[PDB]
Amino acid sequence: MAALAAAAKKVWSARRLLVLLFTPLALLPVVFALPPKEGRCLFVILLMAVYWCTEALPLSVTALLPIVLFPFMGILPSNKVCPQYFLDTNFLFLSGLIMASAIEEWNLHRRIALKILMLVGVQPARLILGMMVTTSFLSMWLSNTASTAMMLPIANAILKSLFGDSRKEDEYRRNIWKGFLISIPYSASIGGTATLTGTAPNLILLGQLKSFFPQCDVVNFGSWFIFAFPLMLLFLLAGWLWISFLYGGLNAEDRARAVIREEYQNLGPIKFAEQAVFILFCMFAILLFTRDPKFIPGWASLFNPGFLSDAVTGVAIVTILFFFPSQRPSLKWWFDFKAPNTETEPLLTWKKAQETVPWNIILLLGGGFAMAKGCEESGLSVWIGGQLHPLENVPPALAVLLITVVIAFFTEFASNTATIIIFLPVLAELAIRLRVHPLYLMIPGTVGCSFAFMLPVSTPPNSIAFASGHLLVKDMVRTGLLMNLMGVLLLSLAMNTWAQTIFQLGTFPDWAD
Amino acid sequence: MAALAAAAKKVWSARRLLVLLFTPLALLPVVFALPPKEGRCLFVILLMAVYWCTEALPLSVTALLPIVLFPFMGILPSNKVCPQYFLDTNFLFLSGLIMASAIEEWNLHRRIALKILMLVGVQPARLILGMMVTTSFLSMWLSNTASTAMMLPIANAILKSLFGDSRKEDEYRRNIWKGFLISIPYSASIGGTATLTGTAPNLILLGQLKSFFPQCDVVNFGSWFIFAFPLMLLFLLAGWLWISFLYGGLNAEDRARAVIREEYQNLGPIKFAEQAVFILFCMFAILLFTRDPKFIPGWASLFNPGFLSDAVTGVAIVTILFFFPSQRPSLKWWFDFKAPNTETEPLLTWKKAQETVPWNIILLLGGGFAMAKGCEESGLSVWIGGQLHPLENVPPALAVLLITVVIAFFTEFASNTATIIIFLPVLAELAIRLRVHPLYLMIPGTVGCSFAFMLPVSTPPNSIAFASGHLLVKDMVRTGLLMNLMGVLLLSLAMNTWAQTIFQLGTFPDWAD
Ligand SMILES: CC(C)CCC[C@@H](C)[C@H]1CC[C@H]2[C@@H]3CC=C4C[C@@H](O)CC[C@]4(C)[C@H]3CC[C@]12C
Ligand SMILES: CC(C)CCC[C@@H](C)[C@H]1CC[C@H]2[C@@H]3CC=C4C[C@@H](O)CC[C@]4(C)[C@H]3CC[C@]12C
Ligand SMILES: CC(C)CCC[C@@H](C)[C@H]1CC[C@H]2[C@@H]3CC=C4C[C@@H](O)CC[C@]4(C)[C@H]3CC[C@]12C
Ligand SMILES: CC(C)CCC[C@@H](C)[C@H]1CC[C@H]2[C@@H]3CC=C4C[C@@H](O)CC[C@]4(C)[C@H]3CC[C@]12C
Ligand SMILES: CC(C)CCC[C@@H](C)[C@H]1CC[C@H]2[C@@H]3CC=C4C[C@@H](O)CC[C@]4(C)[C@H]3CC[C@]12C
Ligand SMILES: CC(C)CCC[C@@H](C)[C@H]1CC[C@H]2[C@@H]3CC=C4C[C@@H](O)CC[C@]4(C)[C@H]3CC[C@]12C
Ligand SMILES: CC(C)CCC[C@@H](C)[C@H]1CC[C@H]2[C@@H]3CC=C4C[C@@H](O)CC[C@]4(C)[C@H]3CC[C@]12C
Ligand SMILES: CC(C)CCC[C@@H](C)[C@H]1CC[C@H]2[C@@H]3CC=C4C[C@@H](O)CC[C@]4(C)[C@H]3CC[C@]12C
Ligand SMILES: CCCCCCCCCCCCCC
Ligand SMILES: CCCCCCCCCCCCCC
Ligand SMILES: CCCCCCCCCCCCCC
Ligand SMILES: CCCCCCCCCCCCCC
Ligand SMILES: CCCCCCCCCCCCCC
Ligand SMILES: CCCCCCCCCCCCCC
Ligand SMILES: O=C(O)CCC(=O)C(=O)O
Ligand SMILES: O=C(O)CCC(=O)C(=O)O
Ligand code: NA
Ligand code: NA
Repeated sequence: MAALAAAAKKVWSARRLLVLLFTPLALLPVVFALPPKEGRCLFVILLMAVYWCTEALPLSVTALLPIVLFPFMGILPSNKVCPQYFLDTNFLFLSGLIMASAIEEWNLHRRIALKILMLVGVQPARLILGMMVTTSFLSMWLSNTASTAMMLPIANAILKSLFGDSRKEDEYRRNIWKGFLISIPYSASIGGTATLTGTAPNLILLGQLKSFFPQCDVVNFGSWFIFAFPLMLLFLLAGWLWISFLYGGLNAEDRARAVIREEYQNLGPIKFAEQAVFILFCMFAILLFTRDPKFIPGWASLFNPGFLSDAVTGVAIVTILFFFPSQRPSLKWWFDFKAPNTETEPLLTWKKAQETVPWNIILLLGGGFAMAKGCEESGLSVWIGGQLHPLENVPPALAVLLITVVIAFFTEFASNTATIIIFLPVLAELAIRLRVHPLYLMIPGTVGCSFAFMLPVSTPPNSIAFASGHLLVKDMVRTGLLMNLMGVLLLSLAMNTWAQTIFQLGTFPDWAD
Repeated sequence: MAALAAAAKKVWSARRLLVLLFTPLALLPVVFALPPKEGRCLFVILLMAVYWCTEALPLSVTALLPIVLFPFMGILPSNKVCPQYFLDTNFLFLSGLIMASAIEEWNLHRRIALKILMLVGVQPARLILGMMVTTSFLSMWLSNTASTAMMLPIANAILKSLFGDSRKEDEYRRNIWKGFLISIPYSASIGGTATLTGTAPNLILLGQLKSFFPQCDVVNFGSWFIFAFPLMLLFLLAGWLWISFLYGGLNAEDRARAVIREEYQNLGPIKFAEQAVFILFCMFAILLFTRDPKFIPGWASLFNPGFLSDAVTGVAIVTILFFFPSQRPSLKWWFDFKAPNTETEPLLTWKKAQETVPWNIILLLGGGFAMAKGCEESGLSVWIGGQLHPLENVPPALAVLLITVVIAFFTEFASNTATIIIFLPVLAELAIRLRVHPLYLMIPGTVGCSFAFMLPVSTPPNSIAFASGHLLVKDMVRTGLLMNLMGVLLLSLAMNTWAQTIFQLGTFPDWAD
């Protein structure tokens, strides 16, 4: 029956067009079953979810679907849905991306990575720790994909230098290779959750909060950092121990140290541009953290309340990158008339920034925000909350555990951003129905959607690591089961112990009722 | 006194930083003179105008200044100013840019250009006409910069083929060269005004109308086209006659025909992707035109009023480019099990679109819209209208003439988009003060800001043409004086004769009072 296999291959080869054409027909009964506006909004949301999961269209292109569907269906006029795509959360994201582009332009990230690798050591467990701490720190500010793609060649070079009764020794070599190659994407995913700009789903949560709960303002850069950074550190430590036990065995060292010092020296001396970019990045982080950390007064109290935000601070800081000189200025240049008068190069030109900023992710976040606005305005949120009646008796902690497990095992097959975009309105409505703080369910879902460790399709970093060829699918699956379990447990601990104090989750807020 | 010249050169070399640092100090008295909110808004507007004119910052970076300045100054909170950057006008612009990227990806624009050049002829006056008609048609959908940059090499090749008592013949050769090289940017600038998506200032007018006059909806793709296309044709004819008289003398022909047929044949046969892109472009134009042309009922009357717009149609049409196959589909492929199962290439991937869309111009338009919103909300518009009291006795036609002349002679030194962004609120307030329709002053300013012909700095197409080296500054100045005069006269004629019927300019609208 080779004809069946041939037909299956033909169907799989044209899977994108088939899914694209047949998803609206399959979702058509949703419109008929539900009330008109809510049914049409749910149809749009489900269509976009299926398109994102199956990759029938580019993620940015699928994110543009509200623009078409909401006005034709009467859910939302164009002049309303279109500006949801540049809410201030997207400007915070854009400022973070511009700062990351400036950092990568001058190889500051590589210098920091190599310095940390020098500091931690060369011993095998110490080396997996070094790699994990480097990737998690660089994923806090750069994207997970960029951090993984930059750190993988360094790991490959170090492993080649290290490895440049035979069955035993070869087994240990291969296990060390697999451990090094699997510790990078996991640490990138873990570290992306520590900051709002670290990964897109955090900004999805921030932007969709404005639509579902416009009066909520307790989630900002400082509060999210003080909540997630200890959780990120605990999860990174647990993952490092798990990987070192599983794979790491918990003159080669000299060779690895030599290759690390080669790659650090190849960067040359620290340029003035690198120092300026680092100082601007430190100012960026400090001013984002200290604007309104909610436990001590911030510098936003010196201005009009309700006017400033993290986006304004980010844009103001990244504006300096476009005019600050990349060469060391000197007052003698004015006095010396014989010096050349070539115009100085700024720290970042707009050409490089534009060619390095992922505008697709910006449009994806905008599509998520517009879908949240359409769900709120069409009344689909009220209908969803009405449908969540049988779950109103679930204990809140058990509810957190179940939603975290469901989102973690659903993000293993789809993009984290799309997963959180689809699942966040459900979490908000469930929290409203459960007489509990909306953040108490929304934050764990946002954090857990980034807990994608089992499959190459789960996150782009996983695919980049799998492209190396030293990792099997079974290896990532068996590591990711326990990674997901530890992440779920630690997320529940964080949500029940110190998120309560940070976000005032103990009482139902006035803006949620 | 060579020290003075040396110091002047030092100052000019560091002009960007000097302007950037000293403009706020020079504009500081504006805050003190005016009332607080209006003074701060005017300070922001003047700072952005100076930065745009002097190029102290990249245009997109300067467009981000409202994000910083309005919240710190209390003019507008971040959650309000940031979404002004993705009003639906920017999505119409983005759809136009994506369609232009799809057109340029498959060399459809080059095929159309070469076909038109074949059709018009090879005779010198006929050849300047051909060039002008090609560049003006391609500037209607592509950007002026892109059209000029694509059409200049073709003109260079044709001139080289043509030229590949000696003083007389050399004079005629040089004049023909100058005429061909000057007819391209002028025609690109003229043709950019025919459509809303042809050039950014039209979209600036459309977006700022939403802020100044939210209830105005008579300006759309169809109405703007039926207003500007006859005006564009008349101005193109006048410019062609002027250039042919000034420079064109109003076996070389065989050689030029041979090189044109070489460059047409080098494109190969018409691909299926080219045909699909052309059909999608025709659908794009027709559906934009027929949505609500205001003289015959459109297809928007079949849906909810006030929900659809040109942006929705544009996004819906350009969405097809991202999944429609670039190769001819066949039903035999399913039946033939031995055919390869390689996935088909879409007409446009998001990678190419992202690397070809000018996101800087999108951010510039957004900055213009945000500045318009800040001017309206801060009360600066009311103050400006109060300051325009002595001009209330000027006849409306004379007012149109004066504003067109002022804007035309001001855009000769700065970007058209920045010029229209700065001048449009003044035009709206002057129209309000003058008891006349706001469009009667706003449209001529928007059209005339694109009438930049005298200097290389006026428009990027002028700079690209000047980079060839065959054009002198005096040549462009002497051509552009009469080009500007004819443009002003034709714009006044259009505003006083047939714009009145198209836009109902004869009476003060209810949404303006
Ligand atoms: C697109 C894929 C992956 C998901 C499944 C989509 C389709 C098959 C699903 C989604 C929602 C479903 C509908 C949900 C509710 C009802 C109401 C009742 O009359 C039972 C059938 C009916 C009408 C379902 C029919 C099947 C349905 C339309
Ligand atoms: C500018 C940064 C990067 C480096 C300089 C030092 C930092 C730590 C300084 C600069 C400005 C300072 C703020 C200025 C004003 C206030 C308001 C006051 O009621 C509480 C302290 C607070 C909020 C300060 C905190 C510390 C602060 C943020
Ligand atoms: C702050 C106010 C008062 C004065 C500003 C002076 C600025 C414009 C001056 C001071 C020092 C100068 C720099 C000194 C040296 C060089 C190296 C050479 O390649 C020329 C450009 C460059 C990079 C100069 C650019 C202009 C510069 C930055
Ligand atoms: C990696 C593992 C071992 C660490 C996390 C352990 C988990 C299962 C533990 C640690 C902290 C615990 C929570 C601490 C406090 C409360 C509040 C109480 O009123 C109900 C139980 C609840 C909600 C606990 C649920 C279980 C919990 C989340
Ligand atoms: C930046 C360059 C190109 C344009 C000129 C900017 C400066 C020099 C201009 C712009 C607006 C001007 C002010 C406009 C109005 C007044 C009120 C009155 O008291 C006269 C002086 C004063 C206070 C002017 C001082 C000079 C001023 C601040
Ligand atoms: C789809 C396009 C590109 C090609 C097909 C032909 C075009 C010209 C057709 C397709 C749909 C048509 C529209 C369908 C419905 C209406 C409403 C009616 O009250 C007036 C005519 C009007 C507004 C039609 C005008 C012509 C139209 C736009
Ligand atoms: C409309 C519904 C019912 C059926 C859709 C069938 C689609 C998916 C089929 C029909 C024709 C097919 C194409 C036929 C031939 C080729 C050339 C070869 O390189 C394989 C891919 C490609 C480009 C196929 C892609 C898939 C395709 C477009
Ligand atoms: C290239 C040149 C020759 C063509 C344009 C000529 C200009 C100067 C002419 C042609 C049409 C004319 C307008 C036609 C109608 C009116 C309405 C009338 O109540 C006042 C004069 C006014 C407003 C005219 C002003 C001058 C005008 C704009
Ligand atoms: C090709 C991707 C978009 C498909 C949109 C289909 C919309 C169908 C709507 C059906 C329900 C409303 C009928 C009036
Ligand atoms: C009740 C008013 C709206 C009726 C039509 C709703 C469905 C419109 C679907 C349009 C699809 C357009 C795809 C490009
Ligand atoms: C030895 C290093 C000397 C130079 C240190 C300062 C580098 C540039 C810092 C720029 C900071 C800008 C803040 C707005
Ligand atoms: C570097 C570009 C931005 C400069 C902004 C300067 C703002 C100054 C405001 C002064 C008036 C208000 C004082 C309270
Ligand atoms: C009256 C309330 C506001 C007072 C301050 C206004 C000026 C603020 C200027 C901030 C400049 C920031 C540059 C990054
Ligand atoms: C000889 C040419 C045969 C093919 C003509 C059609 C090309 C593709 C047209 C696609 C139109 C899509 C409309 C949504
Ligand atoms: O945004 C990132 O850091 C990349 C990872 C991500 O969000 C995804 O998997 O979609
Ligand atoms: O948008 C264009 O077509 C380019 C020309 C323009 O707008 C400008 O000169 O700024
Ligand atoms: Na990251
Ligand atoms: Na154009």
